[PDB]
Amino acid sequence: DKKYSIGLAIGTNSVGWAVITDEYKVPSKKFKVLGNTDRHSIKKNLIGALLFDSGETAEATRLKRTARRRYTRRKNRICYLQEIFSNEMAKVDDSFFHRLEESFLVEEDKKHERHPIFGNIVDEVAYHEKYPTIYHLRKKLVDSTDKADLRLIYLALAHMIKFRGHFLIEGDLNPDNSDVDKLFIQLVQTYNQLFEENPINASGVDAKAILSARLSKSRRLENLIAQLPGEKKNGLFGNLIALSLGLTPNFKSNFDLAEDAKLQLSKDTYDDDLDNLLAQIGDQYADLFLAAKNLSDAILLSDILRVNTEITKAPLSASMIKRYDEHHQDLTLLKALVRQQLPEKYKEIFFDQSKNGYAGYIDGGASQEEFYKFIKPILEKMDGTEELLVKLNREDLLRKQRTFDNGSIPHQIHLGELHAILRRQEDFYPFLKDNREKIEKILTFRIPYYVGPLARGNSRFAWMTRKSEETITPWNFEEVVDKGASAQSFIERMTNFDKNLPNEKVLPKHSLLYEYFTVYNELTKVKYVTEGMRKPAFLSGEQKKAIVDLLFKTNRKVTVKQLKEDYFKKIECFDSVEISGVEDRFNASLGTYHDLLKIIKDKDFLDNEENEDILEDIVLTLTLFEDREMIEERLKTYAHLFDDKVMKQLKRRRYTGWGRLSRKLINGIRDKQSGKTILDFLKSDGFANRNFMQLIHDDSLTFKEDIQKAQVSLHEHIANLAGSPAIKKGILQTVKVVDELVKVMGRHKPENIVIEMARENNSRERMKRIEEGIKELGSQILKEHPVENTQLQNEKLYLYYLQNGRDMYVDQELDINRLSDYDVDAIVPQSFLKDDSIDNKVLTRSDKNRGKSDNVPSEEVVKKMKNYWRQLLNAKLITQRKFDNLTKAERGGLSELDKAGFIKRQLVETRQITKHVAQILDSRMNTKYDENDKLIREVKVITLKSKLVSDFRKDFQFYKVREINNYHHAHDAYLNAVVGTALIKKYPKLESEFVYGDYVRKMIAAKYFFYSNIMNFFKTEITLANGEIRKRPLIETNGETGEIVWDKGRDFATVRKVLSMPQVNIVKKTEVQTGGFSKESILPKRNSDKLIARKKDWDPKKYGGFDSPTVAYSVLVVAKVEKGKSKKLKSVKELLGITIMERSSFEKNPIDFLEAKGYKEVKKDLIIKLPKYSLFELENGRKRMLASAGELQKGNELALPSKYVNFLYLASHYESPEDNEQKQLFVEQHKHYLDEIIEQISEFSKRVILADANLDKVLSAYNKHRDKPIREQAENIIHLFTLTNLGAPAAFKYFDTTIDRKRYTSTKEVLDATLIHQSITGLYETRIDLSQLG
RNA sequence: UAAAGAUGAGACGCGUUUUAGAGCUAGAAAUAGCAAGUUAAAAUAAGGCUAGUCCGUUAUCAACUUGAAAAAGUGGCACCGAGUCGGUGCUU
DNA sequence: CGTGATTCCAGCGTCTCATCTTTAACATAGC
DNA sequence: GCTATGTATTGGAATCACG
Repeated sequence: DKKYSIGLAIGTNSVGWAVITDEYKVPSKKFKVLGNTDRHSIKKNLIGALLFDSGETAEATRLKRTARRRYTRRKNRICYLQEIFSNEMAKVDDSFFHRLEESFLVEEDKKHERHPIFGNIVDEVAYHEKYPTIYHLRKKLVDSTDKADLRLIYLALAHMIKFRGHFLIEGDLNPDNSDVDKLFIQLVQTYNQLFEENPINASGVDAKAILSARLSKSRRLENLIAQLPGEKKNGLFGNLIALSLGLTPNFKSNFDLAEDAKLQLSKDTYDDDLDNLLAQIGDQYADLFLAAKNLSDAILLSDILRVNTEITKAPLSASMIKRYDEHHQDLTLLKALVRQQLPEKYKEIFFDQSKNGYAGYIDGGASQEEFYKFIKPILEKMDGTEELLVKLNREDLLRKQRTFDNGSIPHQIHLGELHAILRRQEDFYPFLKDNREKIEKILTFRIPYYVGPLARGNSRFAWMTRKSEETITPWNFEEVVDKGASAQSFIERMTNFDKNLPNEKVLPKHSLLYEYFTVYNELTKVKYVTEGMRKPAFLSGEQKKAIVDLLFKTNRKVTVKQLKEDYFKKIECFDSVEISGVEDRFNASLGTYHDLLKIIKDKDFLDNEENEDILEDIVLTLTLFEDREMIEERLKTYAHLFDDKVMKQLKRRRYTGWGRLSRKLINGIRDKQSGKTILDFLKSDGFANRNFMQLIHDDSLTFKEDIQKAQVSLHEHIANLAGSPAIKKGILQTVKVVDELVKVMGRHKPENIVIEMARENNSRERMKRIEEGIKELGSQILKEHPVENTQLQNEKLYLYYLQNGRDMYVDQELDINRLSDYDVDAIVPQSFLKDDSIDNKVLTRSDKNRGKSDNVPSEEVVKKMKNYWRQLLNAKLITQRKFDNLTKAERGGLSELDKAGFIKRQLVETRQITKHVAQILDSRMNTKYDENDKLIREVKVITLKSKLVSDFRKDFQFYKVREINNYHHAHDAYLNAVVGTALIKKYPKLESEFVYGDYVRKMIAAKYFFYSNIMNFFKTEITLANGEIRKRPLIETNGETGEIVWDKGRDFATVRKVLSMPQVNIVKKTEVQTGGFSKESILPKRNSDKLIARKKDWDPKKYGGFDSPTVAYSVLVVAKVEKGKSKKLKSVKELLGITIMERSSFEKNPIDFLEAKGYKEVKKDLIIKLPKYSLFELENGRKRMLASAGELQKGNELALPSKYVNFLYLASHYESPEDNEQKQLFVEQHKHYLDEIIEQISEFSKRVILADANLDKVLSAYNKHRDKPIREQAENIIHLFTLTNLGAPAAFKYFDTTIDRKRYTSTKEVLDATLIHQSITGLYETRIDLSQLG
């Protein structure tokens, strides 16, 4: 057997895989072809890629699910309201509800009168004349005292309930308090009365304009403060203003309180905070705060409500009616003015729904902003239009009642209006008086966020716990739903379990046991050194307890100085003690212990072990719940131990956070032999003082064995990872591909598996930085030389501006016209730390001025330019790291340790997702753990970063073009494999740095090299950074092993051949499409069969419906249809589109479903399921992917020669002046070959694309633009590559000529082609001849 | 310490559809002129049964055999070349 | 009267709460 | 070496020449 290696390149939409044997050669194997075709064996290379649509997050699905729940709950609310009115409405109008329900149906299908409200034309007309809108009805019901018809009352209540506004404000809003300035004046007067020593000059300041401005709270606060020179934003009055605005002012400083007096009116805990303030400073401020609350209410009412408050107690309805009347007046005036001045546009405005005029604004589809945009020039053109212009500038012209900005309306307004209506009308209807509370509750009822859906054990999102088996109506919500259990579950279901005990549940972060464990763990490794002690010794259990009692149980923080003084000097009488393992202060502290001591004021209660659980039950209670009512209810069980003041303090106290170790891992499990737990061992470990890591990793203790036993699905193991769903899908596909490849090679696991993951996915900032630096320095470079943001994208110009137009190495300036001859050099050479960022770059006239380029710039340059670099640093032109790198010469230069660190940086992978992937592959591939409890590393999972491979490609001219074809994924995978294998062969000792598993200074000059480069040995010629070009040995081999790792005379040629291989296994992952049934937009009624009904009885021919259904998978059916008038059973073979809506119906019984669509005598066994991207080979190598039931996609790749790819990369500058000149010469030489690329494209188009018109247009445009510069033509050809790229057709633009996408909207040809079932890797293929069917 | 993404829950405002919002005048009528325009009901993935204030757009999936289904199993090697893979040699 | 070419188009915008992760900053232990 | 501890794209539908 030939031992091989697998390289993989993971990405969002692609997974590249490659198999390499020795000499970095891709094997070519013959694979059997199943099916009924004639082929029996096909040659396939062992490199390819898998293509799939990127994974989608569940965010859209979560939004849709929440929307469905909201709609169901709204409908249930309406049903409850109707049930309240059942008997009375039935007595009044028997079929009023029935008419309301069938209002959507056409008159032909209505079972009652077409007029819903009254059931007759006359009364409906009279009502609509009396009340133009529902708001008029609401205002009338609120104000008028005469008895009204029950139907109007029901309509008003239904309109209030169905649309109730947000709940972002809790408590009572008091809409009558709408005095924007009068309340402000009263607040100022009260403050002055309380603070007569410090009056506030409120004269000359408009409270209304400043506070009701359509601006941010901070901006309006600053504007208010600016008119008060004697008051600041952080002052007591300023903090009151901030509280009124809804901010979070800090009253601790103003009232000199120790407690952080953070109060916000929006929070429901505001009242409790006010009570807390009613116990420290006094009650004299309480009315003051009340006034601020009223002021805040006015501010909230300022923007939403614009109407007088004395006229009525329904300000919302009054404001809506005022807006409606303004709309009527403005419409009348606009019509008059248009008729008077511009009669020709009148029909355009008031009759053209298709335009953005008034007709389209009302009857058609047009937003308010669109209408304003369309009408503003018209208004400007006319004369006598001033009020309309003023309103348009105010966005208050011809406004509707139902606008997009109605979401600011609090539910308190609607609740107050409903309460007023019920009070007015209860004297005429007894049931309204009897059920007023029920209706108010229905309006105000919300399901708490911690309760979740009110399911009964049939949802994967539910966690509610019930108290009785009944229906959870909003009136008995507390009696049924167990608030405590449900709230506890809501938090517990989302917390992580213990890593060592996956079944157990983690402890809260502030648990007393947790803090004790941390403190003891930190104290175990504490040593103390005195004069009389020969050797430092660990602290005994008694000593640890004494120290904890003296320091940890007496001070919030314990310092090293406190430990040395308060214990050794005080108790042990030690005048000189040195502590090891701790610096500065101790991180561990008994914060919860001291907090509880402060609150309950009973140290002995805390010190009692019997209270431990109780104490825990307190701390957990302070973490699970955020609602203070829940906290109080939970703590009521233990309210007997502590006074009511202590209970109130506990309710006020609330901290959050969770630890990472469960209680059983601390005090649950006990060692079998010793009878001690983890905590017991920590409190007394003899003299070794083994800590937690030592306790759980001790092979002489049962703890490790218990952890291993307790610690005992690939899809589930991947779904629990941390990352985007697309990357997770890529990882799963990569694992499946690896399994398939291992099965391919005769079930021989490879020696190495290299993994590289591509990636997860500024001019203004540079301008700002340059301006800040120039203003700090005060130079004149910017003033004399203007620079655009786009021009700053060039590295040379940005570096020139950063260096104040001066050389960074020599005390001299630079010229813009000389930038072409200037050089860019790295402070740390690329052969030590590969950095391409600004922090490690320098613009200099010549590199020879830097001194010894092999090392850090010479100390002479540092002595020359230290002051200049410091001045640049002070202006933020350069960073501290860059300054240190420039001044590293005086700090010992580039030491060997620095080179080792740079090698580590170049080798390690920062991202943890790659680590998780490597761990998963190591676990799956390796299952041989020896008797010594160590896994035998038969398979070496290696990890690599894209930068190294990209540098390799860009250094050895192995260029890539992303748009040419999809072979670049497979080529990247192959290069990853090659580089990983070569690196692990040449530097095996570096495995630990970049190979997952468990297995430095000696490396730098068994010394590997003196430089920090690790990929440099591939270079045939190496530059000594001083122009001393030398050569490495032709055959690179590891010195110790002697095994050849690089054959420059063969490896380069082999790589060139591999990248030039025409056949590459490019496979599109066939996947059944899923999601929404069709486009969610509702179409108006049309006489077309493409419409989809929105309901079972709603014929699309009348009510419209959806269109554009999404096809999950097509089905190739061979059957017969009633062809012609004679109903001749002609055999038919055609693709039928199975929509997502019909998927369940078809899968339940295919025969009946296919018969229902007109197909007869269906062959059950001949049914062939074709998901999206199913592959067809028609003839002459033309392959097509079945995008849908009626559309095809290009499926062939263009195997462009490597020379053309290199020329395209160089000419277009897709990403050493002599090298650049030689590259330009090659670009000119292959420009002679430019027409060959177009010829190849045309040949491929004729062979496989069959797009005659587009090809002719491309040729004509190319012939026209032959005179264009070479680089522009190269870029345009790169764009032209979109014509032949695999996947869906897409339009492109060759210079100024736009070529549209050619669509293959006929699937008749594939019916006689060869269907291909490609495996996950595509090596195992199943060709089926469809022409043999039927 | 600060910042981002993933997941879940509770809520809003719209938006979009059919109907109700008697259009009038004259003109055979088609068609011209004039009036009016803001709102409301219902639905907001068909729907399903486990009938709940439940669930219905995530994730997963080449073909064949077995396995409910999760899952398992089903396919020679070496060499010479290379237009999407061919040809040669040993066993079959 | 089928058929290739050409055109337009797709629901959206907030708010609150909780839990995880991850990235950018460090010290302390271990196996 | 590694684990813990704390600080747009594109398929559908329509429409349009159009032989």
